[PDB]
Amino acid sequence: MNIGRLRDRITIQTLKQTRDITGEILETWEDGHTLWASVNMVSSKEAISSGAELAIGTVRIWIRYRKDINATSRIKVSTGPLAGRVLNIIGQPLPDAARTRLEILCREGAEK
Repeated sequence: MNIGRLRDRITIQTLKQTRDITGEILETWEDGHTLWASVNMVSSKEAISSGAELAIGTVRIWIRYRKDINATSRIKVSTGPLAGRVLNIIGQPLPDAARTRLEILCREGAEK
């Protein structure tokens, strides 16, 4: 029984790139749908496993199967262990092989 069921919530930040009446690209994050998630950070296990593609501190995010999530989206934790933190999606949102869920991988978007 996969114990990584939905306990928390995540917010899908889709990137609204709206052009201007003279023509600049106004890149803004259209804060979107807040769905059922389980937001669990990695151990050294899957970091060491992935070598240097993933890192120690990578945020894993387990949701039901949603092919709408993109790598250019950002994930803000509406509630959970990182309640208030906005993580950014690294690599690509990898769909579960049996299509029962979606493995969203992220890291803390430390902008300091």
